[PDB]
Amino acid sequence: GNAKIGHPAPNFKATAVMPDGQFKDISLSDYKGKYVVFFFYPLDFTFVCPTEIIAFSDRAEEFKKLNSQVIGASVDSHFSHLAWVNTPKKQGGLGPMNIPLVSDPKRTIAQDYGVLKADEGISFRGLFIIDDKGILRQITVNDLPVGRSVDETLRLVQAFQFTDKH
Amino acid sequence: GNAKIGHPAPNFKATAVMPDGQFKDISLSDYKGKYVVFFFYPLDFTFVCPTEIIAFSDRAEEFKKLNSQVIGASVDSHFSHLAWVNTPKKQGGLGPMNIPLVSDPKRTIAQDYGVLKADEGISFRGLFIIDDKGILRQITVNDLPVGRSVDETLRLVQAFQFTDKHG
Ligand SMILES: *C[C@@H](NC(=O)C(=C)NC(=O)c1csc(-c2cccnc2)n1)C(=O)OC
Repeated sequence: GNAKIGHPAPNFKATAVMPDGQFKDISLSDYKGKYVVFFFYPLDFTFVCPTEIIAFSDRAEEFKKLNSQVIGASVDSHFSHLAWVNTPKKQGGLGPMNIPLVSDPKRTIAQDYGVLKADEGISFRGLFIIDDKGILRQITVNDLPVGRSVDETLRLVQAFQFTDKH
Repeated sequence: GNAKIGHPAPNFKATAVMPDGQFKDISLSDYKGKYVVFFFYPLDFTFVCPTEIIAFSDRAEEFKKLNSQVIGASVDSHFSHLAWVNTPKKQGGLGPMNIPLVSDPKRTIAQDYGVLKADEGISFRGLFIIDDKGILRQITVNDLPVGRSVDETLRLVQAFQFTDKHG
């Protein structure tokens, strides 16, 4: 893709399901002034590590204290995202989210981030840390079966912010 | 570069400084049959998170229990690697190593792994997890100032091994 450490992170404009439960078209450039953790997950309604999304959401406060924004994304439609959020966790849904979920139905954001699994038209489990100036600082890509750690992501964000203070 | 999840990891043949302190030419394909953690660090004698190298070395036993091999690499010469190893830790050295350190002086391995900082001729802090069949499972790339966690790396290796055995 076009994701390079130390270069501007690839911009995107996309329909997201926002924390209030409404659709909104958002761009990554809207979040300039804040650290962004931008992560991909393969499919809505997946039985494979859906709880990572819930964990990022549940621990949003810890990212807020770091003046950082968390954004999830998959190739599913904004309507799929909404359905999943409107499904209670007791029934296997996400429930209400503290983070926006981006829809990448053209697969072009995944392609720009270099995380498209082309033979399936879904994203790998990519995660990217972008600084407050929009510069890409960290690339994480897991094969489909293994999820991400919120603790590791918080460590990375802190460490980048600490080293920025120098 | 050519590192793609679900595809054979780019092979390399390179001079390493081995744990016994001797040079040896090794290939990544030598390690088929084991999980490999292959990581890059920018420069020998760096003041920026050199301790991660020592941590991977000190905790080699935990990687052994996972039947996994850890290999470090930088663009510096094998001679530089050994000098750093032979520098006492209290003087800013690595001390004795339980892992091989690969030399990538042509910058071709860094380039193959997509972690060459072209404007500088050093590698970013890349880390790669390759399975026992040689297939790349995980890509990690940090900008220069931020190091890697051994605990996170162990989590990933074991998790990939567990999910290999059972969906
Ligand atoms: C969805 C969830 N899946 C797994 O964690 C999985 C298959 N994990 C493991 O096999 C595993 C081995 S050791 C380990 C661990 C995690 C956290 C703390 N200590 C050990 N997990 C996932 O990956 O979401 C994070």
